[PDB]
Amino acid sequence: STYTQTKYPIVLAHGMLGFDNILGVDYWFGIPSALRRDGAQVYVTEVSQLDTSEVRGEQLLQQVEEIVALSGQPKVNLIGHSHGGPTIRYVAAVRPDLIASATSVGAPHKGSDTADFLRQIPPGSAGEAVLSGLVNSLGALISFLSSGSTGTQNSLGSLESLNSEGAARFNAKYPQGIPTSACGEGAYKVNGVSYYSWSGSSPLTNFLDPSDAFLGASSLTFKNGTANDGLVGTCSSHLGMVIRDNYRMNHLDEVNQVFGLTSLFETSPVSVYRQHANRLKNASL
Ligand SMILES: *[P@@](=O)(CCCCCCCC)OC[C@@H](COC(=O)NCCCCCCCC)OC(=O)NCCCCCCCC
Ligand SMILES: [Ca+2]
Repeated sequence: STYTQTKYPIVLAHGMLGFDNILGVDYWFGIPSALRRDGAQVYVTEVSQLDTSEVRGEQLLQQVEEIVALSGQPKVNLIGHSHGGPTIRYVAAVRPDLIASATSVGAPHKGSDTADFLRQIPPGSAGEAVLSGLVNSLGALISFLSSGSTGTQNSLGSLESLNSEGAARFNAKYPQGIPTSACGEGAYKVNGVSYYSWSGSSPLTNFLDPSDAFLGASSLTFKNGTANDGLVGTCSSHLGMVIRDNYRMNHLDEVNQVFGLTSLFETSPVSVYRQHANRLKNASL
């Protein structure tokens, strides 16, 4: 069909400790295939696993400029998951002429309580040195298995961009589509760029999924019934037009992980992306 055929190409931007494809396994499990099936031009980008939103954004910018100046398409439709959120926002804020839309999926725009929890580790301590060194090792491994290089790994920069303080510093510099209120919506269209967002509210969805143990445990860093996906709060995930911030999905189900094991009492995450590509096509993007 033509159901997902957008005028401008769909560009997928991964989150922290993310990748494009590792030996056949997609980060966006069954999403590029399902989008391409009904007409969408999909480009899966690879950005630095662990670094600041600005560095990651600058890398994505170069790739977006390469996609525009090669495919002969003026603008592109950006879709970012988790850290992919503030990363696509950098690109949309500095170069709005090249972006038709910026959609965030489970993105901690106003911070992650899990990242805020990690601030308990004293700066410059032994614990910081070993936590950063270890996460840097994991990012280095993900980069090698995906691209063939260690890359430059800066987990302290990821965590700073993902905590409430650093996210607020980033939001001050690039305010486009960010809600002025704590949990409302942001401006739908700023500088020719349409802003959208969605997320999930259920840390536990499928007991067969190994990641549900991690996401359920990490959800406990969110106190006072703050609705979250295990790592990101619903209110924090708001950007522009909120489709739904309450899907029965955890942080990984948002990208149809692990291996498509999601809630059966909810519609497929794949279908959400397909409906979104259609919404963008109907918005003449
Ligand atoms: P987002 O960018 C930012 C969310 C808020 C951040 C919390 C700061 C916490 C450090 O999220 C996208 C990421 C989620 O990654 C994680 O926090 N998970 C770390 C689990 C790791 C550690 C223990 C193993 C130790 C050796 O989504 C992903 O990184 N990617 C998924 C892997 C998918 C492949 C699945 C198949 C696995 C066989
Ligand atoms: Ca899952």
